[PDB]
Amino acid sequence: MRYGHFDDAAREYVITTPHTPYPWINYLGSEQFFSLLSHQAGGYSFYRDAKMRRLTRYRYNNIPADAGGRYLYVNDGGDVWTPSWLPVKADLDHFEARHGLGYSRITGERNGLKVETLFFVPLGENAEVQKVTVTNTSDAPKTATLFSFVEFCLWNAQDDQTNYQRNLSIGEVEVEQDGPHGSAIYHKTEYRERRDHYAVFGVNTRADGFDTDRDTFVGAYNSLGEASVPRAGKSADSVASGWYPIGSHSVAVTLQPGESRDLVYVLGYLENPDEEKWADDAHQVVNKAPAHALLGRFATSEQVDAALEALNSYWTNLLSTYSVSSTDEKLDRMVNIWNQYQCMVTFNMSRSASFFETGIGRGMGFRDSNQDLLGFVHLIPERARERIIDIASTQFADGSAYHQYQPLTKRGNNDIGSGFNDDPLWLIAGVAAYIKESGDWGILDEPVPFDNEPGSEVPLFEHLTRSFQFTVQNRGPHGLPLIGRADWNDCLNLNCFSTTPGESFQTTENQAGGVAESVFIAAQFVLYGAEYATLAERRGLADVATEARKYVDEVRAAVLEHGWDGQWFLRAYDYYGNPVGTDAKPEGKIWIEPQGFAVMAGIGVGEGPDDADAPAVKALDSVNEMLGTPHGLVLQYPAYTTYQIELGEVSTYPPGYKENGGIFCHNNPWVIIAETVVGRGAQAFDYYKRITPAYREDISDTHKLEPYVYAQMIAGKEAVRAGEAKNSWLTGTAAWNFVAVSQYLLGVRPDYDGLVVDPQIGPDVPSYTVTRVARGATYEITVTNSGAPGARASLTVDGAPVDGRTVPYAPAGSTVRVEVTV
Amino acid sequence: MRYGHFDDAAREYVITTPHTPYPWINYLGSEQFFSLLSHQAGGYSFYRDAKMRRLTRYRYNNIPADAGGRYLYVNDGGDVWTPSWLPVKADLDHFEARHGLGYSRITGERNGLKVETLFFVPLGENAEVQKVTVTNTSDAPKTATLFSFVEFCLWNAQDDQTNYQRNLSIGEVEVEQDGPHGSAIYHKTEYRERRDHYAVFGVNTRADGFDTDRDTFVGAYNSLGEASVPRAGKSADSVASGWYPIGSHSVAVTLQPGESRDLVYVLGYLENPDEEKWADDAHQVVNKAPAHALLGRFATSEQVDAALEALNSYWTNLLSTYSVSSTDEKLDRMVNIWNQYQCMVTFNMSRSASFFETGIGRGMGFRDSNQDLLGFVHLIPERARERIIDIASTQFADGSAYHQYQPLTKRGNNDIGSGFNDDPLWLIAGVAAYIKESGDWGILDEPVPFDNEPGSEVPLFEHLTRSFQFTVQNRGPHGLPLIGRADWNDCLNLNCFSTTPGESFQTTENQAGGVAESVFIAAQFVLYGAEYATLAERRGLADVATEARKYVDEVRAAVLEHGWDGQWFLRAYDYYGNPVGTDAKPEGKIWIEPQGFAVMAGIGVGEGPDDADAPAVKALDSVNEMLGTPHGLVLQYPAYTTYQIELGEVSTYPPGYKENGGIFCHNNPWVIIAETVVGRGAQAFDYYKRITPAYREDISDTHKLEPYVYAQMIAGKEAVRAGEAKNSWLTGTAAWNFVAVSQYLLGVRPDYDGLVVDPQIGPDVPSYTVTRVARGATYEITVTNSGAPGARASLTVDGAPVDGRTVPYAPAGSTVRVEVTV
Ligand SMILES: OC[C@H]1O[C@@H](O)[C@H](O)[C@@H](O)[C@@H]1O
Ligand SMILES: OC[C@H]1O[C@@H](O)[C@H](O)[C@@H](O)[C@@H]1O
Repeated sequence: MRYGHFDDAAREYVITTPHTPYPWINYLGSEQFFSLLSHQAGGYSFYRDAKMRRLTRYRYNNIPADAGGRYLYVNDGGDVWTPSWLPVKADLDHFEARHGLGYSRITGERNGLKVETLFFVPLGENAEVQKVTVTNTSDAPKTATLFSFVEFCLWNAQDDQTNYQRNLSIGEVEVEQDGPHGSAIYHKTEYRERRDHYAVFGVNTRADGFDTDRDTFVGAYNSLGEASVPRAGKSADSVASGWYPIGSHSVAVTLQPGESRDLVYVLGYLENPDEEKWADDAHQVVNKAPAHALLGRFATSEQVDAALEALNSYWTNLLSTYSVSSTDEKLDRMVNIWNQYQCMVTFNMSRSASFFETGIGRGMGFRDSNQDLLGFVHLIPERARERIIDIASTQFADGSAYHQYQPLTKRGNNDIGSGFNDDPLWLIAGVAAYIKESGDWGILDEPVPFDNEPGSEVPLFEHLTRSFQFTVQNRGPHGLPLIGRADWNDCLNLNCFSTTPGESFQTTENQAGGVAESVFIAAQFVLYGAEYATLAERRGLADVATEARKYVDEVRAAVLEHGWDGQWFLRAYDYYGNPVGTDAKPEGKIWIEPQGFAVMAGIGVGEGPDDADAPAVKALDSVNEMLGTPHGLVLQYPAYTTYQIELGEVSTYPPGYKENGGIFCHNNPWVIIAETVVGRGAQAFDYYKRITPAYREDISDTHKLEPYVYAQMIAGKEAVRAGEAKNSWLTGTAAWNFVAVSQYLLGVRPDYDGLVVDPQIGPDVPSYTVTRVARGATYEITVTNSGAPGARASLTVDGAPVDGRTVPYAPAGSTVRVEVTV
Repeated sequence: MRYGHFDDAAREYVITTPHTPYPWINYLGSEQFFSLLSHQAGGYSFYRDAKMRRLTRYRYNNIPADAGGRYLYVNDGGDVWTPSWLPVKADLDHFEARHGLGYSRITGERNGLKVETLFFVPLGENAEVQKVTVTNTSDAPKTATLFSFVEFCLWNAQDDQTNYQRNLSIGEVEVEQDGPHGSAIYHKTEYRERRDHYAVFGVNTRADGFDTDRDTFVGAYNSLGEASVPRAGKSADSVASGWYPIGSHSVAVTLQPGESRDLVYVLGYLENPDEEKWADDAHQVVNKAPAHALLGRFATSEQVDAALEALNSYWTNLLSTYSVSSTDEKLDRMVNIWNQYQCMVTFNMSRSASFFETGIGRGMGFRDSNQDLLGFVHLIPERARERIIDIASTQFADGSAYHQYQPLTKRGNNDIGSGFNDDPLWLIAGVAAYIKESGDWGILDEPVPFDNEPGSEVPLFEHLTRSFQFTVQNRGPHGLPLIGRADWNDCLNLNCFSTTPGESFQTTENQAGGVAESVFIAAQFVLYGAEYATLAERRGLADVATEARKYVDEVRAAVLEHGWDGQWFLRAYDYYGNPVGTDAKPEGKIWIEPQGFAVMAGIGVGEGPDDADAPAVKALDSVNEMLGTPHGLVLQYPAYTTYQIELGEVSTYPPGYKENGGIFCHNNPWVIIAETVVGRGAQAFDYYKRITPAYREDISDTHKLEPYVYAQMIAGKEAVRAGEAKNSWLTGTAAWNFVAVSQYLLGVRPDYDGLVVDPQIGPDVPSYTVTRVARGATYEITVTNSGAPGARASLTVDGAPVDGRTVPYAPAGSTVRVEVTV
């Protein structure tokens, strides 16, 4: 069952019904202002920080879901309906929602009146613009009144939802019916005090009426679907004083058959210099200069169209760096559009706000943002550069770091815990990926502070040495890295032993002592420790590099000597020194993380894919057999059926969900990459298809969430809801799958001095061409792939055969034609 | 004007329409299990802690408000309606909601079927019981199917509302259609791990069907008012797996004309010893022993009725300590029932959970629980004693204390601030009130630790000396106590100077240095410092006592010399030594707190009510003129119209609301008491009536909130919403108003060595009789009041005239009859 389809030419997903399995959203904005917009106009907007500067209010777990957003009530001769269907739910003759890149169009038609709304955040603007087109599709004149509606949030989302004892008395607004370009409403709660910002909601026409008080607009005992004002046919011109401020304007229109009318609405975030906050000496009236300027830039449809066109050009440019043309339109669709679009979203949102993440406790994750860089560096390297600096600035002198930082202030916090020992290494991963992509070796010289300490700056490279040394100086009795709070797996807390209900394992105090070690961090250290060594060598630090490689060899040696269970890699050693993830236990016999990451590091790789005796092959074979399901690879097997106190949060989840038997998509690409490493491209591509959006669209009724983006987890084989996803959009799954498909499956990956072309995708993709812009040059890579296992590519460049699979970077401005034969 | 009426004989408030200005609630329970229940069945229940053990989910700021609670969908031939009106909102032939003491009855009738529901929490039980009576009021036999409904909360309310990324995968339940006494549903989320508790929702009959998944019961795209299952007329027998667990049973009923049937539903909280949690070896089935037992205790209507009568006898007994019979039934109503009922609620709830306080951040405030004791000690002295010990156990060795403590752990925390210099003295206030009431001097010897520290125990009296000494050693340049973070007024933050938005003035770090002083703490010290001295004198500490009264003398002198502005007392001195609350400033000229408290402490009192030269009189006259309004006395005048950086949070509220010009009811009783001290009983009684429920019932459309309980704040004179209240139920206004009316207006107040009878209520109550049980004896106080200004009483006890107004305590079991002439 499907509820829409992909429109590749328009780079949009077309949702053809309001009746989807779950609200399907799009993200508007790619700079500092963002909007979560569902196919039913639901959601909210915020500036830089979803917790601290949320413009509008949204209710998670509402009944029904997603009943609240940007609505346009249409009163046609007494009949009231909304084109987004919800909240009124009046029968519509036609409905369609198109989610595009940075914009969405939602159209609803009922009884001869069609209303189309274009939603988007213009480039360079901290605002959400709506271009509404009302068309009389009947054969007779029509007169209707349109009521816009948005519910404001009191900036601090957390305060908004919990501190009514105070905030029900602070709501303040200003009303400007006769502004320079039309009518506008100003939400200025706390502007009288510490806030130098306010929100504006206006329309490019002089409104017939307005409303700023929710209770008056909606009416007592009524839901948004039964709003009194629209039903009455006229605004109540309410002026709020506390309680719930809203933005609403009414506009009556008369249209002859076939005639249409445009209306442009703007929801904007404005700021004023402290000395320019007030229009009056008494400091009672807000200075509207920036608001009047904003409304002026979108006073006409022509201005809107120009901005939309600029946005389209912006995306065409971003997507011009990596593209592919093959015989698989689902693959191409993901690689050329959707996976890259999603990587921009994760780069901006981290794991903070979606229709699952509430935009409160989570900011920008240290681990999360570093990994997102992996799939974002080719898009806008200059912004990836700044992000690296912001991230490394929240790192501590000893190498450890804040697990996340507040988006608004860029300062780290422990709101979701601290002491995650896998964090430090991810910084090296990010910098390495960035340097391979840009060749910007100078970034290593950038002065970077520790915990934003003015005057504590040291070269970025020094930060990497702190990260590297942290792991070296924190290994257990087996020579494996100590796990600490937890490694990549947030629920593997071996230093917890909590018996206190309700207290988060993520933040709860941990027990000192013990010998808990992580096999995953060991693999992570081997993989990224090598990159550090390489970076140190290029920097002229020969001894440091030599030393670094010694440690790397020691750790990998430990994995093979103390991290092997027999047919797969061990997961870790608990607080007691006992093995975790061994066949010796009845549950949690094999964990996926080390299997994929150890092989990615090259640990246990043998003669070839046919070497059934190489550890890597045995491990991946165990992964296939024990963790495989038609929906992807489950985290571990069997899932824990009883609380295992020495393991922490993991066993608290019912079997088959999240970290306990759920398909945690984020780690699937590691197995995909591992498979290409051992030379089994066919299997790697297989795993890729099981979890990729375009391939799962045909089972939308099972996946349930957005069919155009990856989700964090799909219920596993042990779950009653097997195959059903949760936590869509914000997940490292996007960055990692893009790395997997673009760099390992399609095989085009940037290295320090050359571009590697190493296809390993199997026989399902026999021929394809990748256009890759790297270091200012364009590489047209034509591939003829037999897909034979173990078969590696041979190259020919500009007519002449070359040695190996690394094409040294050609000078900027050139076009290199690489002919690849696998 | 009115939406119901008081029913004194039944001790209930009868709401005669579902269309009230705002949801009006009642609190069920008085021990460890509590329920918030609106007149539309909205609300939720929790065990001991509203944040960590919430059984059911409730949405604050929902659209519409209060859409969610204990519903019973009646399907009669396809027509579906709910007796609580919401959420279906079907036209009812009859509707009524009676809120009583620890129970409520909601009745709705539609098309021949009347459904009455009795809600209550039985004594000694951790459960909410519903006794439903369905009656066929037609002349023909009828049939219908009733669907019960309750939405579970995942215990941790904070996590429930924000951590969906995790909790949408942990919801777990168990269904038992064929139990020992009927059908039962079990909500056992996280019982699998650290929780030793689960909830049960059962009915005393074998249900036809059930539902545990919200989405299935309600249906996609539907609100609770459009629930699919009830409309279909058949349960879907859903078994939840994550998402949203609910409790619902379908019961088919058949009734002959005039016939009725009872159904008993139970929502219970159960715990099992760790070693008896499971019924199976595999640990997958919860041990239902305690649940079965509970359900058995409420399997019949007879058991419910017996429990209700025990509850009634319980309240009759509690209300037998202080009673009054006068010519004013509104006064009697408040004194005899409602004010005392509310004091029991505030004692249990503090300021944690109401339809305004969200039951998340606020626990049990030090200052709040000490003041609540003032109006609760006569009800259950043993519990008051226990509360004092728990409270003082969260005090630090230097006198200061945790501003509040978590109800479940009784451990302090800084979640809402710390370092409020008025907190310490409230401990003395609470103990003094308890000693005077009980005569239990032994409590002073009770060993109490500091911050719950093992081995730190010292006698409770020492705790009081630490409080007393903290103020003496923390005075500023004028000899007035330093204010610190703030005094009683949480918004007077003189050491804040915050320019950073979002940051709560309550938690933000204050600046060191400065000489900020509080005139309020000065008056508080003079008042309770004297009480401390008396306690010391009784313990034989002439040394300690003598010095103590000297300090009181010094501070008293300081107030008159440095805290007098000319026509009223100064409020404070800011960080730079600048006066606050002076006529020299344009705004915030006079603040109410010091006026009432200074006079209560006897500061500035002269020759009588007409001594125009007395500071106390000048101050009170100023209060009347500048702060008086028909709805009570505003905190200060005029309100601040611009942000005063050096004053903290106070000026951030728009004029007329909360601490900035609002009527903060809590401090009105201080002026009421002050007026009785000065001898102006008529004016004191006037103020009492302006803010008291029974007197404001006639303007319910203006007060908006519950007409039977005090609220924290009523919009003041400068607010466009003047007269409208917010934050009902949970406020110290209840305890202080009871003190004022019972001890100073009516004049019956316990003293250390006797019961003082000092009426001072004015001419509006010419005669009344108070029945007071004190120290085991019953005092029948017959008062003949002239109400003459300044006129105070002369007493005759048991046919023998006496001198003064203090009747020494008669032996227990006695009945003394005191004739009072005023
Ligand atoms: O933290 C609790 C405090 O919050 C402040 O915002 C309010 O003005 C006070 O009335 C309240 O006591
Ligand atoms: O702090 C966020 C973490 O919360 C845990 O409960 C979840 O299992 C993790 O997947 C998540 O990363």
